[PDB]
Amino acid sequence: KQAAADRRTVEKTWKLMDKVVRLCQNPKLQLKNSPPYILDILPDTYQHLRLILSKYDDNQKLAQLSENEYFKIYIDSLMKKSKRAIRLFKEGKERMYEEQSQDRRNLTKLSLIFSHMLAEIKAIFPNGQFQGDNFRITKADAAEFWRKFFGDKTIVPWKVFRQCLHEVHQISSGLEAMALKSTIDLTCNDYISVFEFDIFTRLFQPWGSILRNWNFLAVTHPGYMAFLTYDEVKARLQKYSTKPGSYIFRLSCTRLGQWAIGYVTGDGNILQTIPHNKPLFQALIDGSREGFYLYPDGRSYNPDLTGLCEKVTQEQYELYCEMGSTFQLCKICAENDKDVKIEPCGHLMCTSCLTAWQESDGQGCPFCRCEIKGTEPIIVDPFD
Ligand SMILES: C[C@H](c1cnn(C)c1)n1cc(C(F)(F)F)cc(-c2cccc([C@]3(c4nncn4C)C[C@@H](C)C3)c2)c1=O
Ligand code: NA
Ligand SMILES: [Zn+2]
Ligand SMILES: [Zn+2]
Repeated sequence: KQAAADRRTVEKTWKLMDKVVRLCQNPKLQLKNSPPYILDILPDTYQHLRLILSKYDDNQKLAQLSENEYFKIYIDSLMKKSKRAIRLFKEGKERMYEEQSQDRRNLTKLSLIFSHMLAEIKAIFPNGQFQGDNFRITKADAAEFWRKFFGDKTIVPWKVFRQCLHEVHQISSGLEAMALKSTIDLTCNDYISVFEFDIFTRLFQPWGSILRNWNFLAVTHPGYMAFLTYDEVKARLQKYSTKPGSYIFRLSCTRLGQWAIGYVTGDGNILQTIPHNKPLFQALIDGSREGFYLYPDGRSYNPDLTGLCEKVTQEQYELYCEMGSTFQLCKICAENDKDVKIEPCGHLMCTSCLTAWQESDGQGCPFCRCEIKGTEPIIVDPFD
């Protein structure tokens, strides 16, 4: 339950973003001017919020804006993420100045979130005006699914989204659902907006086999680099410059919904291409046949992707989840947050799953089977 996004609440988020910008302006951070660049994103987020307030220019327009379901979630999420970034610097202390620390890794996770939030608000409020009900999902087959299960909703909880997705494309496990949440819930707010749904379905189209496409292109493909920057992708392929056909593919934080495929040419150069509005596996199979994409990340083995034209381990889902912000979510159900701690082992889950386990005569802890000596209610943050 979020509070009304009135002017006072929007202004609180500006002040919090201003503290995050100042913390990030510290030269001891040695912060790269490379995407997602939080020092450009936060001022741009403030300017978009100003543009929205300029369109809802009277008390009755402001009232309509304050109770808009998506806007309430957006303002509440912006506030929480800004507060989280402030907390990260506070606890991180000197670890924020070490480029390889978990604290700095968490700042990168927040910078990605702020970038995705900015792209989302610009798509949902283009030119400051709410167009969530008139938002056009790019792929028609994906759009039909959204309309079937969610009607004209601009945003739905992850819990509801995942249950409805499972009706069409089966999710085989709790770790698979956790990996999928970190892929679709780009804003890390436990909701799926029509914009996040559009991004996911563009990236892993065609809809008819979307989870198979995602599992094989992102979860287990050696060429997949997530939002790794262009400079890092070029530097990574530089070690394979004498092996033409070595290639990697990445998601672009400035061009959400598009892939960029970097590759080594016959003359040792590293070039890139942005495939059109088509399946990434199609561009990869075509490129394999024409001799352009042969060695994913320089590896001799290029996975056969032709199966997608007409098996993932729990360990593979676990490693994929590291980059996400899902540590606070119960691993058994992947739909409720962890709210109970088992003693003495210390494992965490939601009470609903612990109750189901206890009522099944499950021996000890569901994870380690150690005797449950007691429990304690707890609240978990993704960075614990
Ligand atoms: C590599 C790239 C990057 C960005 N800047 N730099 C220098 C490197 N990166 C780095 C981080 C981290 F942890 F903060 F470092 C987190 C992500 C990241 C965060 C959330 C979701 C994901 C996806 C993902 N891809 N593989 C696993 N996940 C979970 C891609 C999305 C659709 C789901 C990636 C990421 O992409
Ligand atoms: Na989200
Ligand atoms: Zn649970
Ligand atoms: Zn345990």
